[PDB]
Amino acid sequence: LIVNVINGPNLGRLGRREPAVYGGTTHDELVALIEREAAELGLKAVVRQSDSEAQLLDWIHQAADAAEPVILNAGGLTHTSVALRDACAELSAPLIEVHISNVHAREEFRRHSYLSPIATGVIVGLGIQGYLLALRYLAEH
Amino acid sequence: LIVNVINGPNLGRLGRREPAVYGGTTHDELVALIEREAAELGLKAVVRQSDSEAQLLDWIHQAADAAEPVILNAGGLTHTSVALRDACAELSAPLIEVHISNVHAREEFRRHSYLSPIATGVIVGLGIQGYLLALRYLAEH
Amino acid sequence: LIVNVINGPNLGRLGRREPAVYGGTTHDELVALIEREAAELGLKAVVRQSDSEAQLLDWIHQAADAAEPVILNAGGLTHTSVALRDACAELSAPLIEVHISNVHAREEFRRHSYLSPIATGVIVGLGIQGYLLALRYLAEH
Amino acid sequence: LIVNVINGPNLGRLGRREPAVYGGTTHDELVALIEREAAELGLKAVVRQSDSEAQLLDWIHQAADAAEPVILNAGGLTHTSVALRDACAELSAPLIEVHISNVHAREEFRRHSYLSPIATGVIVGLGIQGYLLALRYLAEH
Amino acid sequence: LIVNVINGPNLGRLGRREPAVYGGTTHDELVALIEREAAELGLKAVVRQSDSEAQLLDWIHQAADAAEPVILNAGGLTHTSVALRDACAELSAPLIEVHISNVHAREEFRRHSYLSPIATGVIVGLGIQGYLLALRYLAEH
Amino acid sequence: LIVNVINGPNLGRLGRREPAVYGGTTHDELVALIEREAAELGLKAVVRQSDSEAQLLDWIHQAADAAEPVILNAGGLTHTSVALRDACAELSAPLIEVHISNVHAREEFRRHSYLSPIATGVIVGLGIQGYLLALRYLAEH
Amino acid sequence: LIVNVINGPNLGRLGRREPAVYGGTTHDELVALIEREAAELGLKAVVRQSDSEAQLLDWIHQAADAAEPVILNAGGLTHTSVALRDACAELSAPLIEVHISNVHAREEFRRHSYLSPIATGVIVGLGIQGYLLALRYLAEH
Amino acid sequence: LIVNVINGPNLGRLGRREPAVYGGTTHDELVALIEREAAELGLKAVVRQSDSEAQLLDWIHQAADAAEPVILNAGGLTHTSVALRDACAELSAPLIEVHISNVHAREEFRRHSYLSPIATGVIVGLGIQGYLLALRYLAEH
Amino acid sequence: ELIVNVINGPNLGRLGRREPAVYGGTTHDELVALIEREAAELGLKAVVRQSDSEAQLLDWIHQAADAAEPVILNAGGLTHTSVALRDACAELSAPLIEVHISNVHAREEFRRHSYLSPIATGVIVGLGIQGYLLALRYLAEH
Amino acid sequence: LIVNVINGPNLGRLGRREPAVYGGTTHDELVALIEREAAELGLKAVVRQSDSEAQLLDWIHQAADAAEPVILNAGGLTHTSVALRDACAELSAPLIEVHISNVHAREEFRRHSYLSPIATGVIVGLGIQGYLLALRYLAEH
Amino acid sequence: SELIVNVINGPNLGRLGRREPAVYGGTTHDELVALIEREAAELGLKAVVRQSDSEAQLLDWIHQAADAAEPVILNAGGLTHTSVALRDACAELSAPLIEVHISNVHAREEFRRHSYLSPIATGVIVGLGIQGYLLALRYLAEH
Amino acid sequence: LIVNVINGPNLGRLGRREPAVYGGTTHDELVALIEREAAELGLKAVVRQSDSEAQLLDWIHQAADAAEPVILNAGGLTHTSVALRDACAELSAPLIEVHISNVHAREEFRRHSYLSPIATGVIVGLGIQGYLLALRYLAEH
Ligand SMILES: O=C(CCC1=C[C@@](O)(C(=O)O)C[C@@H](O)C1=O)Nc1ccccc1
Ligand SMILES: O=C(CCC1=C[C@@](O)(C(=O)O)C[C@@H](O)C1=O)Nc1ccccc1
Ligand SMILES: O=C(CCC1=C[C@@](O)(C(=O)O)C[C@@H](O)C1=O)Nc1ccccc1
Ligand SMILES: O=C(CCC1=C[C@@](O)(C(=O)O)C[C@@H](O)C1=O)Nc1ccccc1
Ligand SMILES: O=C(CCC1=C[C@@](O)(C(=O)O)C[C@@H](O)C1=O)Nc1ccccc1
Ligand SMILES: O=C(CCC1=C[C@@](O)(C(=O)O)C[C@@H](O)C1=O)Nc1ccccc1
Ligand SMILES: O=C(CCC1=C[C@@](O)(C(=O)O)C[C@@H](O)C1=O)Nc1ccccc1
Ligand SMILES: O=C(CCC1=C[C@@](O)(C(=O)O)C[C@@H](O)C1=O)Nc1ccccc1
Ligand SMILES: O=C(CCC1=C[C@@](O)(C(=O)O)C[C@@H](O)C1=O)Nc1ccccc1
Ligand SMILES: O=C(CCC1=C[C@@](O)(C(=O)O)C[C@@H](O)C1=O)Nc1ccccc1
Ligand SMILES: O=C(CCC1=C[C@@](O)(C(=O)O)C[C@@H](O)C1=O)Nc1ccccc1
Ligand SMILES: O=C(CCC1=C[C@@](O)(C(=O)O)C[C@@H](O)C1=O)Nc1ccccc1
Repeated sequence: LIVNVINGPNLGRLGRREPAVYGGTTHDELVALIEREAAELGLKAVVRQSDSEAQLLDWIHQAADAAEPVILNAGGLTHTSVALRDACAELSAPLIEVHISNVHAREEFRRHSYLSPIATGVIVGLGIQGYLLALRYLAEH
Repeated sequence: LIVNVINGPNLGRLGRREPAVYGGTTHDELVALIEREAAELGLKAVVRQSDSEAQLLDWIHQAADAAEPVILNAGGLTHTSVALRDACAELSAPLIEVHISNVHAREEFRRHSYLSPIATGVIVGLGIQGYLLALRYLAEH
Repeated sequence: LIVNVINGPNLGRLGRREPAVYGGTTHDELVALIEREAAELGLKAVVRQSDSEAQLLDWIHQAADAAEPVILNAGGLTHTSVALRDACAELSAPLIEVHISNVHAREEFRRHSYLSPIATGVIVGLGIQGYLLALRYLAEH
Repeated sequence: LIVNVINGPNLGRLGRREPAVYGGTTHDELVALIEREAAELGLKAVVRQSDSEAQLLDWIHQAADAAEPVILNAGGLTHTSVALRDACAELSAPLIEVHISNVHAREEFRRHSYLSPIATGVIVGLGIQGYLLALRYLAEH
Repeated sequence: LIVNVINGPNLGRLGRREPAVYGGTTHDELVALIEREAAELGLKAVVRQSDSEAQLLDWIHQAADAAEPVILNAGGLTHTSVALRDACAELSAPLIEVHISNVHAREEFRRHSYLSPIATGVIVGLGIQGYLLALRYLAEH
Repeated sequence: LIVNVINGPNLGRLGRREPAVYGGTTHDELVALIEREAAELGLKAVVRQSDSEAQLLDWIHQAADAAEPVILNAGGLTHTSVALRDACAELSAPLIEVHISNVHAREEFRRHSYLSPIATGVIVGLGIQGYLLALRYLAEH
Repeated sequence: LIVNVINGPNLGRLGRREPAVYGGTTHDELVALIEREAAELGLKAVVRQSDSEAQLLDWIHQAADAAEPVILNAGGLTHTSVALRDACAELSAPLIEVHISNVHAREEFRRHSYLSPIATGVIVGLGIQGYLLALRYLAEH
Repeated sequence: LIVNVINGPNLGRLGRREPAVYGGTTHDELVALIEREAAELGLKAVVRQSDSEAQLLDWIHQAADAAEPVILNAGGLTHTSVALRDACAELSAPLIEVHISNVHAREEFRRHSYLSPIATGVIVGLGIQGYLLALRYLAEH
Repeated sequence: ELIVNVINGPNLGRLGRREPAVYGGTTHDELVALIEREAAELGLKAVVRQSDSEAQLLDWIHQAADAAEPVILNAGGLTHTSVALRDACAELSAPLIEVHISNVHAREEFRRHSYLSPIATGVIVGLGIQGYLLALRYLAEH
Repeated sequence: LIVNVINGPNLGRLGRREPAVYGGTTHDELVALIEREAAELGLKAVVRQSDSEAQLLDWIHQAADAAEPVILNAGGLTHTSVALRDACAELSAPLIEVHISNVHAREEFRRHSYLSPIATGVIVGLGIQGYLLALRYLAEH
Repeated sequence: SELIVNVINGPNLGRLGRREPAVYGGTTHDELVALIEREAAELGLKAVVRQSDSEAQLLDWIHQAADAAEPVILNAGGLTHTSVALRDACAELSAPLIEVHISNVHAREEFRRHSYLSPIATGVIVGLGIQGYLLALRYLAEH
Repeated sequence: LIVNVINGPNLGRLGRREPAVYGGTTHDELVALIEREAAELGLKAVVRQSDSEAQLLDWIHQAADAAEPVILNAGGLTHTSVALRDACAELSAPLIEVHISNVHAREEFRRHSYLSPIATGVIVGLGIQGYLLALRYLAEH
């Protein structure tokens, strides 16, 4: 029972870098927390990260083809990519948009998401735990 | 830990009314779902609903005086009330903003919240499960 | 067949106060006129005024729960209250928004209404006669 | 005791065309309904329609010179024509602006009217009955 | 030198109607004043007025073909007509845009002209004398 | 298949005037080109041009009643006329909006069209060949 | 003689809460200070506070009936309440708007007041002292 | 009749500099042209120029105390100076605003003037002849 | 000559088999064949390429600039977002035709601004897959 | 303590000019009212006025070097001068911004001030007494 | 021939270094004059450094640079965001015009992010402190 | 001290292409100038260009890990990429944004940069010398 967790640009540097903004949990550690949560919930999680929009697009395409759910933290592309929104709008299974930081407590431009209108829902500002909460929503359909 | 769940105007009519927009769970069923989850999590939850902004402020003021966290669905007041923002800004414990519907998939005016900048985080679009995921975040502190 | 006529804040002071803006008809006179008109049309009118948004909401919920039509002059809340729009949006019977003054010949902020998009129709600037015309529309459906 | 009902562009196609938006009553049927109501009220109704802004302006100039009340559904020109607004501004008798459809539940651009600020009042969204309610107002004023 | 003076919608009613706004001089009186001033300057003035945009465009098309200058008071069309701008932009002889009233001392929407950017110049607010002053400019070159 | 090609204000002057902006083809030459291409395609084209909005609306009403497609270059009316949009919105056959010039390489105001949202599609900047391409689209339905 | 000082929502928590933003003076201490100052000026101060818009409207109605001056710190309602502005607009005696904090040094949204254009004057950012200065104004008229 | 012609910053360098924007006529030449024109009209013209806003305000103050008309080319201050507008608003004799260039055919910012709303009228884009047309207007009143 | 490059941007490799209600039922392969058939009618050669990679798109645009060949471009979502793509297209000396399969003016407001239109020779919107074939015929004649 | 009261352009004309807008007190009389009120408070007031922005800046620099507070009515520069704002931001002692008129009951452009965000506070609409109230604030520090 | 370059500083810059030294540095206007004169000597230029709080004085300096056909390095301080008159005087310059801001005007209030001068300037240097003037001088010395 | 000079999309085509916009110096020639100049300064420059946003992010991540300064000409990404801004914001060493062209003398959209607010400084419009000037800044910190 497969859920894709997909992280966009720069997020490979979590924890190690920008800890005051995005937390101390590294990308490897987050993969381990997601896999733990997934197991408890009876799901298989697949965690991917890329700085390449083309790569991200390809993973979304695969998830639309497999009709699998997607938890997506698109990084800066959240606020800028129509191409990413159009790939995501193809998904039939739920799409949960996640932001680690509270985008509403930062610069104004971070308060607009291209993904939110086509997502099932959005979790913002709850740190790493956002991913884990999103998983639990998907376990409940 | 004591967690205050507070619902704003009209939300007493959940499930019985507007089920296409806000779900089929009644307010009474919500309260019991929340108590069930709080028990599992080892928290105590107190859920309250009012159509009166003054009553909402009073509950916020009490959570402020007790340093207790708040999970708040302010209903229409999310987009309109600076008084409620200012009450909420005094809270020292976490404040989680919850919207049952995906306010990003509705009218443009719903895409702006006065609470998000001062909230710890926001959960939108995940139905009644939003309140349960918020509790789970507060349990992990 | 019952029609609810609901007046929002300050409108208890009609006639006696601000006559150059909202006319020289008092709220007591307006109730008697409306009852008179309702009698001739074979309707029953229940006319209620409050300065409290919560009380205005409760009256709207009652019309919703009764599937009775509403003629609403929300006063200042017309331009500010999403909570009120949301309660009115749940009405299954007609809603006619009424403004005594011509809100388009005043400050630009009075030219936007949260109610209009969700109302059946709107009558503006015809004085107290707007309520009587709204009745007659309801009498024919 | 003579009232001019002026319909702007495309409105000769009412009923037989675009029923879902502007209703199933044809322009002929509308003229007949207006004349019947005028008879009931003790008024004479002169109902004219034109696709030409120049012809509409001439009819407005004529009502200005005759000191006759006007009920105007200007159609598209409502949102676009300063010239029509300036012609209306010299009317000494009342001007009632009428829209069949609820212009506030349609494209954002329909929510601005060059006419409303200079009108005695405005009726929107009440269908064809809006002309009949405008007539009744004029009969009582 | 043949100079065309062209007046747009409603200006056939100058002097008689709206004199607090556009002065007390009538359109027949204006023609006379312009003709007299033209004789003094050694020009011939042709003065026309129409409420019909198509008619105004035909007059502009004729001045374009004859390479004759235009003094234009487009009335409300100043703020609204791209088609009139496009016809005026063809003129090879000078175009002088004239407003009797001071459009900057009125509604905000009067402060934008589609004609000013393509005109040789603009005269506003100087009453009927604007036309006479434009004529003298055109005599000088 | 009958196809109506409708040109709006000023476009009677194609080619002999403003050749740098709208090309060297005259209106008479355009009709001939269009007729010869419709002949090759197995279609009959009726080409009409008018500076009068009322006249344009009449031809659009006719195409609606006849269920015939329209290729429309509305000229300046593109950017200004809601009445023209509303008449076009009733067409049941395809509507193709054509602009000879590239309206996106010119003033900011030419970048918005009231017609594009209700057209089947739009061709901009391809010169007179744009009418002939529109014709080929209609030949393939 | 009587001056009405009215404090809006959350201001009962002055002093003991948010001392960095609104000062260390409690609402009880403020009442005492105003009452003493007023008495030294030969005035009698009545100091009110409520979290309920409706109660605030009721106090302003009574000050309008009594033709007494009002010093009003509306809190969050300053930026949001048209109903309050409308009640305040009928006051015949002076209306002084007071803000303890400098609203122009905080979020952009606090730089707009619905009250300031209908107030006699406004004092901002002078702390608790603003209410005492407002009293001294009223003592001079 | 004494008329003051006042030129603002940089205009001492007219004619010699920026001749492609503001013409070839020098400030010395412009003074002699204005003096010759004024003799012809039976007026006295006093022509002054300064780069100093304080000095232009002092001249406007003198024309206010003396109730003398002003022809003002404020140059860049037209778009920026509220202090200059406020001095000019005090003038009881006419105020004619002049721009040598067509400010509507240049950058967007030159299309708003602080002076135009408090001016008697405005003349734009007719080069130096603007000052002469304004003199002639004042000779007539 | 008359070699023309048809370039499709992101997600457009999934034409026809996916989102048929918004972009039509013609597949990318089918579209390549239709354009080739049309190209043979017109006496020109069409090269059709597609990529989800902005850098790849830019490379194809550079190659067209260097070869002074015209381009028919459907940039997909990048139409609305990429200044880099606009700047590469602005170097083109031969014509550039912007094509959208859907009618972008009947959709979300953000789709009604293109960064490419001001620098394109022209734009065809809303005419389905036939927009590419119409752009080819324009190019065959100028 | 030395307090500096600084008046900006045109305020040397107070009283004698524009009486209905800025009151009937002359600048000479304002200076004596201030000096007297300062004595009473045991302060020394220095009151100065200039139409020259460079002069106001010099006075502000001098207060910065002396660590003296300033009461500033900048007149038109309030809404326009970033240089004045930056000079004022250098002040370590309090800065009180004063407007005689209620700038929020006038043109929209006067509702924005460059000074308010850097001033300690602001007093608007209380006439000449606003300076006296500012002085009293400064007496209490 | 020793090329003359005019360095013109607008309002409040005579108080450089009074505050906010993290935004504007701790170097004073007179110390700046000396650093610029020295760098200019090294480059073979002659720097004329002038400062005024009077817009009319700044226009008069710009008028002289226009008549002399001399390059200008301009830090107009607050008038950058407000003065059309200053822009229109600068538009008349035939030699290069380099706009300099000591602070990073894009890291501060939004109203600082618009300059009336940048469109008419040869180019603009921002956020590089006082070194911005010296870099402007070096650009002028090369081209 | 190693300095990274990173050029974004299409800049590999400098000099040979678009010379009227970005100069006659090729990218190879620019690499030449920079390496030399850096050596003169006692620095070592590593100059890289790519059309791939993911490749540019990788080079930024490397400079962030190495604590090395960055001279960045992002090309069109300057106006569009929040992902690039976020990668840059992590740099601890100085970041200098360079534009060869004067972006303020072009289209309005080029006047906004996502990089400038997080950069140390920005050099624009100085052609290729802007890179050399930036190196000289970094030689000094
Ligand atoms: O660049 C980023 C992530 C950017 C980013 C993330 C968010 O989605 C979020 O809160 O998760 C909000 C959104 O506005 C945003 O752009 N991270 C990074 C950069 C360098 C080093 C370490 C981490
Ligand atoms: O009025 C409301 C809720 C209003 C509301 C809720 C949200 O916070 C949310 O999605 O939870 C979104 C927000 O924009 C909003 O205004 N509910 C109701 C009304 C009538 C009958 C039954 C229920
Ligand atoms: O405050 C009000 C009504 C306010 C009000 C009414 C309108 O709906 C309308 O035209 O009916 C327009 C709307 O913009 C508005 O806010 N009335 C009042 C106040 C004091 C004393 C006496 C009467
Ligand atoms: O074109 C129109 C009416 C247009 C119209 C009318 C309104 O005033 C109204 O609600 O009555 C709202 C206003 O926004 C508008 O433009 N009707 C039509 C068109 C084709 C066929 C049949 C009928
Ligand atoms: O309708 C009009 C003139 C309209 C008009 C004129 C102006 O060009 C000008 O000031 O000359 C300003 C412009 O904003 C405007 O719209 N006049 C009219 C109407 C009824 C009766 C008598 C006269
Ligand atoms: O006035 C016009 C056409 C104007 C026009 C046409 C467009 O639809 C187009 O590109 O076809 C774009 C649109 O913005 C516009 O308004 N032509 C003309 C005027 C005078 C003399 C000769 C010809
Ligand atoms: O909520 C408020 C006051 C709010 C408020 C006050 C102001 O009028 C002012 O400066 O006096 C400015 C205005 O923008 C604002 O909204 N106070 C509070 C909240 C929680 C705990 C303790 C005190
Ligand atoms: O600086 C200016 C004139 C400024 C100016 C003039 C206008 O009022 C007008 O057209 O008369 C339009 C207005 O927008 C503007 O700012 N002139 C100058 C500058 C340098 C050398 C020689 C002459
Ligand atoms: O993502 C896209 C194309 C996106 C796109 C194309 C358009 O240029 C156009 O109408 O051709 C309009 C434009 O606004 C847009 O972004 N297609 C896709 C996505 C998933 C599966 C199958 C196809
Ligand atoms: O020009 C002015 C003052 C202008 C002015 C004053 C205010 O600071 C204030 O209310 O005190 C509000 C602010 O908006 C403004 O511009 N006065 C004047 C002019 C001519 C003759 C006599 C007096
Ligand atoms: O007034 C100023 C500098 C003004 C200023 C400087 C900038 O040009 C720059 O970064 O160089 C950016 C620009 O936004 C700005 O206004 N300084 C000051 C004021 C008072 C006391 C001491 C120093
Ligand atoms: O595409 C670009 C650079 C684009 C670009 C550069 C700038 O940063 C700058 O001024 O250096 C300004 C910025 O607005 C921008 O987008 N160059 C190119 C394109 C094709 C062929 C040859 C060269």
